[PDB]
Amino acid sequence: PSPYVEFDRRQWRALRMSTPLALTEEELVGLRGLGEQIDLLEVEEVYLPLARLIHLQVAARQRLFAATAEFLGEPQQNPDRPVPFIIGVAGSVAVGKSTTARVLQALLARWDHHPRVDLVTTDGFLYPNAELQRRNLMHRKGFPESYNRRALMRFVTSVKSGSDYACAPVYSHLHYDIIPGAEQVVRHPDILILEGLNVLQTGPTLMVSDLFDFSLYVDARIEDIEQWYVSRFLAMRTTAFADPESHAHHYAAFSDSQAVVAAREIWRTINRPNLVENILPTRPRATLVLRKDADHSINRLRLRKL
Amino acid sequence: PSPYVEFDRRQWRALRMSTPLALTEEELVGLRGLGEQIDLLEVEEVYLPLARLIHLQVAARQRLFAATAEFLGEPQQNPDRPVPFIIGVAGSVAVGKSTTARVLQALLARWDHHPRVDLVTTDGFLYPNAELQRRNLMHRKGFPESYNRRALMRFVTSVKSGSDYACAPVYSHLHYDIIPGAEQVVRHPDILILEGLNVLQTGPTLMVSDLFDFSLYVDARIEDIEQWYVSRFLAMRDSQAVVAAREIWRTINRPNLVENILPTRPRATLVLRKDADHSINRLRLRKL
Repeated sequence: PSPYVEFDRRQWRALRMSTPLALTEEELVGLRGLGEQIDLLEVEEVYLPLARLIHLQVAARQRLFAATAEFLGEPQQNPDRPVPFIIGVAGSVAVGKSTTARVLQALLARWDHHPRVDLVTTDGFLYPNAELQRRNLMHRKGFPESYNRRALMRFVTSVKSGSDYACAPVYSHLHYDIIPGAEQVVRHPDILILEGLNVLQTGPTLMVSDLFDFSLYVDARIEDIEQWYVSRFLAMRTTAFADPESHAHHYAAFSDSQAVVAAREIWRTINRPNLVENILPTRPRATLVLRKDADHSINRLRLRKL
Repeated sequence: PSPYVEFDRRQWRALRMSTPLALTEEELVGLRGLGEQIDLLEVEEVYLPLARLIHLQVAARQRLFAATAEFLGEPQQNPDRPVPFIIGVAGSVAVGKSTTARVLQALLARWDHHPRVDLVTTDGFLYPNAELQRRNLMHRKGFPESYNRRALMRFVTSVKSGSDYACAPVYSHLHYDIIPGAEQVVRHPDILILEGLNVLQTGPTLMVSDLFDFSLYVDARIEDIEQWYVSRFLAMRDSQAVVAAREIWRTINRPNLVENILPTRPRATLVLRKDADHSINRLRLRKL
């Protein structure tokens, strides 16, 4: 055996799983508001049942908190609430982590056992571009050393310790840099989804993933992800890169052919080695691995056996 | 705040717990004849309720397996049984890991929910002495690189995969080495306790602790453990013996603790700190 239960997409459809808390047409169409990539068949057939499987784990942890509190006679030392349930979402630049995380957020928010579902990306913990510069790490942006790991650990520890106030910095995805002074405040959510390139990375002592209750790694063939990466880079020329304030503004005027060259070379020298060296080795650590085919649909699900 | 709920022994004792936690003959099956190893007061005040606390987690996991299998419609690829619940037990040489593990093994096996509880020490995954010699590692016996980590991972993976047969080699403390040809077979127990110097240590990808459901670190002041190690060494075999015990502690076991074992303490679900007389004076449990 392996430590995973495995389904391909045909097997998954053949489970004929039931939606209890089922969405209407208008609620599903509402989800097209989450991002350009949203496919309602992926949502309904894959993500809805995944959300229910995760919900079972969250509810189980809430009930175990209550059973343990009552066993102990609810001492003053013991918190009154279960701490937040934290879900990591890992995977390559451009594999679809953020869309997946946003779908899970919107679906998990639908249960009254846990209506407060916050989503924090670890991009917020990247050093600013000027600070990467001063640290000699611009060429390694997205590698584990390009993050303030101390800050990231402090933030997740605060949340997992049950604090009522924890603050994270914020990255501008349009300017490709940290927003000075900006913060996202998290206040003992029911679930925290933590998304980013370093979330399952291991470390010599406590690592951030020691605070997770569940993690998902979004997977695909390296060459398919390269394609999605080049496509996204070309698409940014007239959107994100168009703003003269963007750190990537210099890219806005590249021709299609020049943009493919620039994107493939960023992939070749930064994102691909980061994936091979740092991200792909963490794939077996995740509770759930979802593989996407070339067309972005999930073709394989591997769930750790309970 | 703290990621732990913390009790000293007084506060732990003051807890008004929800079950009787009776110490009766029946409750001590599998624990007849507690050595100089542990006092029945410790068993009653500390281990009975720890066993019930862990039982809650095991039963919650079993029920989650059943809810998930019912949601999935019990397909062919889903196992028919929850996989074994794995508990790691970490801490210095001579801190009391093996006693703690054996006590929990017997107490946990009393529940009808999970009557089959195995105990495997990772000492059985040390390279044999002849191999440690080829690697120049005798003086680092018990350090991370003195174990066959690939074999240890294959074994724990096979157990957590729901296998009906996983074999571990066996170490002899009497003969100071792996026993050639001996094996310990583990056959899908409800609970596997995995005790050893290295069980919470980290590595670059999937690590053994990734497959744990719960873990304990047995802690004490380093000067107290040194006295326990010297006393055990003497009892195992005079001022000659004290010289030899102290050489091994200073050269091998103490540096291993400082460099490799103590840094893993914060990774454990539950830390139990022992005072100089071996009684637990502090328990630190991860908030649920």
